[PDB]
Amino acid sequence: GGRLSVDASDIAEASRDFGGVARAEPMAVFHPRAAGDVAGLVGAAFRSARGFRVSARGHGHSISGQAQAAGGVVVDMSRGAAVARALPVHSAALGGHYVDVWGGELWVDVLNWTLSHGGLAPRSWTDYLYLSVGGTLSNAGISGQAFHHGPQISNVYELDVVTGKGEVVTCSETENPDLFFGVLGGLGQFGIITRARIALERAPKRVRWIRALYSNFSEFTADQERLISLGSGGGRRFDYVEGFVVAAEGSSVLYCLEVTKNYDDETAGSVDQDVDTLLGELNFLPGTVFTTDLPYVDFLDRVHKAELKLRAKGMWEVPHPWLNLFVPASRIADFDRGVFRGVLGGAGAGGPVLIYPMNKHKWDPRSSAVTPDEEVFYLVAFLRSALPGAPESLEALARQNQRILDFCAGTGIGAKQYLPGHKARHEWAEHFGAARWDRFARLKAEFDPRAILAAGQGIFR
Ligand SMILES: *Cc1cc2c(cc1C)nc1c(=O)[nH]c(=O)nc-1n2C[C@H](O)[C@H](O)[C@H](O)COP(=O)(O)OP(=O)(O)OC[C@H]1O[C@@H](n2cnc3c(N)ncnc32)[C@H](O)[C@@H]1O
Ligand SMILES: NC(=O)c1ccc(OC(F)(F)F)cc1NC(=O)Nc1cc(Cl)cc(Cl)c1
Repeated sequence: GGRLSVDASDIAEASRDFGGVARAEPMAVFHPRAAGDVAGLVGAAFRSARGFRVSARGHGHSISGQAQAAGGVVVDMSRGAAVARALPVHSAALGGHYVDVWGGELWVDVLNWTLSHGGLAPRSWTDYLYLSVGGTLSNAGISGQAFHHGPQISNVYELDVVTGKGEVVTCSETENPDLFFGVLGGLGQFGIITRARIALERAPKRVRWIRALYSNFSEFTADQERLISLGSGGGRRFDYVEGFVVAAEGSSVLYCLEVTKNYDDETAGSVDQDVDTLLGELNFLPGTVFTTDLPYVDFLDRVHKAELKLRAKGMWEVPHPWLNLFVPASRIADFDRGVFRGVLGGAGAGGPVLIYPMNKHKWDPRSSAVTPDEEVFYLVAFLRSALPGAPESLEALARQNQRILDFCAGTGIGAKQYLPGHKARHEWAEHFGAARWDRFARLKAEFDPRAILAAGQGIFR
């Protein structure tokens, strides 16, 4: 059903990622038509003498070759129009809607499909929609909704997985749960997601998108932490909570609180009051509230608009040495002094520095995802890009990232890397901890004994 390609453009694409650093080339690119084709190719790798590497590629948004299969085969999971798509379904047993999507589908295409078929949409997002479903579900998938709905791995009912033995398995909390929870946040280690059954809600029509400035980090974090505790026994709450660190030019640094209030035709009459009520309880700098009103799709697609402006300036295809950390809330204050003011004090081509807290209880502890041992933790995202055609810019950013990691290590901050870029066995053991490493290695022994899948992650050999 599927086809092997040796087209130089296909090989070049499969040999690179958004990070722009790791460049391991495969022998060929496989374009599947359906799940059985993926099963066939993985089956052949498993049965082969050498046991060649097989990695699925979503949209290639990896930072450090996580989707590369050195001298093996990259499965181009991007099918898209040609194949039939499942319509959203309502279930009286689940008390809501779901949709079956191909593992290679992009979230932007999923959104467009569910909106045009019942005005439905997933409840938990990423900031960027040009990512595959299989790709984000292999990590966590987080944005401003995760504090309330949990990550995208907490909003999936079932999967079809092609294991490292080329077997197709349907799994959920009730059927083959070890494979289901193993795959979720599993870094592609136990199989290729060919189908994901995504939870849906009735989509809002519009968004009231707010930004407010803070000079005091203690007031900023206290407000972020109070906002993510809202929504217990009904109660007024924002639908999205993010934040970012800003340089004063163009205190020494400012913190931007970013919130949204989702609304439709029924709630349009109470949106202005709900926003004013929630904002009154906050301690942002007076006269720094910036408001926008726009369609739900336009809000969710905001980062794609930033991308088009970057492509127009030749600033998109540059190295992206992006570092993502999960920081226990008990150590966030020290993080500001030492990193935002310390390491970063005094940015290459520039880029955002995201910061926002999440609730651990919205993350299922049975999944493979690694979070800090604290109820409240922050994502701290260093999304700074190198200058185009300037290798020294990438080196300076890489030294800054190592200084941030050294700062966390040296002060005993129990931070965990999100999209971990570890490569040494002792680094992976430390990342997971004894209990989780033991569950991870056992799942690997069972579902990918020859370590065929997602070898670019550099965990097993
Ligand atoms: C580039 C980027 C990434 C990004 C983002 C914005 C941009 C500009 N915003 C994010 C956000 O707000 N929140 C978040 O949680 N992540 C965000 N990211 C990072 C993104 O999630 C990751 O890059 C992730 O890898 C998904 O991207 P993509 O779909 O392109 O996947 P990949 O890089 O090719 O593959 C990643 C790993 O997973 C394995 N893989 C790929 N597809 C599958 C399937 N179907 N089944 C199993 N494993 C799969 C790859 O082999 C690799 O190990
Ligand atoms: N405001 C944003 O949100 C954003 C803006 C610009 C942008 O720069 C780009 F235009 F170049 F794309 C990227 C953004 N956001 C993310 O990229 N978010 C993210 C990325 C990873 Cl790798 C992990 C996690 Cl958790 C979040």
